[PDB]
Amino acid sequence: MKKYTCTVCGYIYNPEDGDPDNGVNPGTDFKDIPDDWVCPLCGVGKDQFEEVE
Ligand code: NI
Repeated sequence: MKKYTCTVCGYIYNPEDGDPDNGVNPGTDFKDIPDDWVCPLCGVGKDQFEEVE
């Protein structure tokens, strides 16, 4: 699974770590994160995140 970066603040979503405190368990594909989830650091939505190739 790919990392994704918040292009407003630079936060790196790492699948292998997830975001457990907001309910996204380790092992979760960015695409499967609930679409109401917001960047933990800056609060913007998935739509500002870009795949890291
Ligand atoms: Ni952010």
